[PDB]
Amino acid sequence: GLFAHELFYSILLFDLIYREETLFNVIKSVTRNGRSILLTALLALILVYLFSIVGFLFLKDDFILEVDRLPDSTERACDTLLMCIVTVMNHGLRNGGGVGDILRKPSKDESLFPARVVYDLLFFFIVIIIVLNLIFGVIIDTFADLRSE
Amino acid sequence: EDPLAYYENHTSQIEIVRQDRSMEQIVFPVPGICQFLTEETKHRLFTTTEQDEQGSKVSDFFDQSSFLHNEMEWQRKLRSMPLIYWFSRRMTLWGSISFNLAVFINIIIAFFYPYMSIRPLIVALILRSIYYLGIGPTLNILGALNLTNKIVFVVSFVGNRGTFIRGYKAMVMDMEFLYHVGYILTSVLGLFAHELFYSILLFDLIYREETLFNVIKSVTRNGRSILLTALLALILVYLFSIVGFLFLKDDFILEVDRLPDSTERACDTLLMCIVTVMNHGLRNGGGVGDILRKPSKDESLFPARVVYDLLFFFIVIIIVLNLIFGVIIDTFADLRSEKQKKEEILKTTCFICGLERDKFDNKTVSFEEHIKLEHNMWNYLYFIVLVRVKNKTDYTGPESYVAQMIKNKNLDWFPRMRAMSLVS
Ligand SMILES: Nc1ncnc2c1ncn2[C@@H]1O[C@H](COP(=O)(O)OP(=O)(O)OP(=O)(O)O)[C@@H](O)[C@H]1O
Ligand SMILES: [Ca+2]
Ligand SMILES: [Zn+2]
Repeated sequence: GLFAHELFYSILLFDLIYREETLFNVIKSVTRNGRSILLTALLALILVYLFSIVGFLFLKDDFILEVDRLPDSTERACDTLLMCIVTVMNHGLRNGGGVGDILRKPSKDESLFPARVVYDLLFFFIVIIIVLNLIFGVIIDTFADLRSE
Repeated sequence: EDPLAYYENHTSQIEIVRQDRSMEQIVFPVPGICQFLTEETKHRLFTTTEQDEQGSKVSDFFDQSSFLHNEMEWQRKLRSMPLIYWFSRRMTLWGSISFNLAVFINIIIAFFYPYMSIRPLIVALILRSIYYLGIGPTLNILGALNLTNKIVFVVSFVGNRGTFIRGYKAMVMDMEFLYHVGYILTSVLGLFAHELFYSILLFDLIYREETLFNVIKSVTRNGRSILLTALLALILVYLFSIVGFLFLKDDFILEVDRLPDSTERACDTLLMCIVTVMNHGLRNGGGVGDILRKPSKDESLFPARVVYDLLFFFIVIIIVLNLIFGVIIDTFADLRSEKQKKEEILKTTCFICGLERDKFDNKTVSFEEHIKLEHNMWNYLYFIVLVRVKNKTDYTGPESYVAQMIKNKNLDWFPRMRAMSLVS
């Protein structure tokens, strides 16, 4: 911080955890069973991979994402499986509804409307409602375990 | 080398309560067949046996005695047969290569499709194979190796677990064997029909990692409650859709993009209104109000729309949906409590007699000595095996008594809540 660059002093703010015991105890809830949280994240990634495979196989066209170009306003985000997986992981997990939020809005007359509805609901229930909340459940359980000990 | 050492190693003792309710100690030689019992089986039995209503594990131990004896015989035969023994001993290894091969295949498929520790070395070899032969050929070789390794793994599994000993019907009944054959079928499909079929193989992580299985147990233990809560949410959505159709049809306008007007009515029919509500209100943080048309203050139905939106948000989004997460947290707490109680019982109670550690305080014989020598479950199992093997004519007094109790299905010969050392 003194010599290379002034902004390097930002890392020093982490000393609050060392100084305060309460904050360290709070973080211990996350760290005690961090392996379980990481494995839950891996399971979420596997489910995202399977959902992306299904979408690429059957729902490729629906993956149209808007883009703002620095100096067309839409792009295809499921032309390749890697791109489709990246799109799902980045957007569906960060969106409350799920992947259906970014996915194109389907019309009723379209024959694939029931399939899209099932896809969106299954993603929302399996990943957003169940898997993503398992990490918070693990943290809550760790809190109680630490308190009891 | 040392006769005394050999005899002490091969000699065991147990304690039995006679008909007159007096305790006696029986010193017997270990049966030869007993040596073939596996540490994995011993640990599984010790950590899985469950207490009965009276709180005794003796019943389950006695029930599994016969299966343990059959496993011992099968293990002796497997040891006699060399090559299959070599394959069985390395069961963990085969699973390791299988999991690594599946992970690598899936990574390559994800990173290239559509197309046309030694782990770093394997990665470098795979990279060179991709560079020289090509992505498709590399995937073919990887899949062939995966299938061969899985065949070897299933062979080792049947050799080690000895599921076939119980019977063909039992083998088919076993869920793990069915999972393994499903893995073989999925590998075959991935190799021969379509490359993307390898994706299902990534589910092996749950089987491999105990922690992830325990985490998923929080969702599976009380899944019926979660499904019933979902049904309640569906019923509430149905009622809300009824109300909207009757009083608020016009507000149900959903924007759409037409593949090569921009707004289409969504509540013309009650089925469509139900579908719209279930699909959007439940997946929207605000609820059905967000999708519904924005009302002006001057409009007459403004208070009705406000009440509708707020009621939906509070009843469904804030209460009904959160009940599933509450159930999951509840199951987590229940599982932790059960595990803690089981661990405490196992650590601080004797398997056979059930006496607690505190009872042995300030005594000549320690609790560790009691569990190791005086009351050893494996010693009782060895005595049972001795009774079964030995001929009736050669039975001694205690052996005849225990054999008669076994025949009559009476477990009283086991010492319950009594220890000779504590008495004297
Ligand atoms: N009745 C019991 N209650 C509690 N723990 C028991 C009981 N019987 C055995 N154990 C424990 O189960 C494990 C099996 O003990 P075992 O006699 O096989 O010892 P070992 O160290 O594997 O054998 P060795 O040292 O003789 O080669 C040990 O942890 C023993 O303490
Ligand atoms: Ca005789
Ligand atoms: Zn005991």
